[PDB]
Amino acid sequence: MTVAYIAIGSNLASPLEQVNAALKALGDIPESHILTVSSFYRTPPLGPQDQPDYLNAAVALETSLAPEELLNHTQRIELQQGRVRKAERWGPRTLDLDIMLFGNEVINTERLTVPHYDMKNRGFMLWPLFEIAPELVFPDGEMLRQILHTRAFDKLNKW
Ligand SMILES: Nc1ncnc2c1ncn2[C@@H]1O[C@H](COP(=O)(O)CP(=O)(O)OP(=O)(O)O)[C@@H](O)[C@H]1O
Ligand SMILES: Cc1cccc(C(=O)CSc2nc3c(=O)[nH]c(N)nc3[nH]2)c1
Ligand SMILES: [Ca+2]
Ligand SMILES: [Ca+2]
Ligand SMILES: [Ca+2]
Repeated sequence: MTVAYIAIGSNLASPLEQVNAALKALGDIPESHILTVSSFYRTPPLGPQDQPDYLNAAVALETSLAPEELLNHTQRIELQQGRVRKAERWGPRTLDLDIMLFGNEVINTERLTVPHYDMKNRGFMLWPLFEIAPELVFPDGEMLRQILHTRAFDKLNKW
């Protein structure tokens, strides 16, 4: 088994309902078990700002799935929760499930890049992650606690 860490975001169609439904669906992923769910946070949008605030959270998911098999399931859940692709980059969505980390693995395939390429620059990913895994060390040896101690991130407010 490996512990994967998944970032959850939603800013459309009742984010609380979307995130709760996503947590139920994550539990139903085969060869996998949810270990920990963070608090829910209400966060101002990064990137384009002409959209509603996000509900952000993080989940620790123990799994024996291959990394791309996990991706298959997370994409399926997003699509089943009505995620529609629009042309605007970083536009609003009913559900976003980003695989932040897959154990200590470094993955670079056509469909999957892990660690998430920008997570070390996003408070809305790092703070919920720290809540559920304060001892976390990245594949490159960097400590999550040290990033959050050193770098300026705004405090997150709970939903
Ligand atoms: N770690 C990861 N988690 C989820 N999807 C990933 C991923 N690495 C690559 N992908 C790929 O990313 C593709 C596009 O996903 P999108 O959700 O449209 C990007 P986004 O989440 O809006 O922006 P971001 O990646 O800057 O957070 C997916 O179809 C998937 O194949
Ligand atoms: C550091 C940086 C620069 C430019 C863009 C971004 C995004 O996160 C774009 S997509 C996105 N996803 C979320 C999200 O899940 N929550 C919040 N608050 N904002 C988000 N924005 C991050
Ligand atoms: Ca399961
Ligand atoms: Ca994302
Ligand atoms: Ca995504």
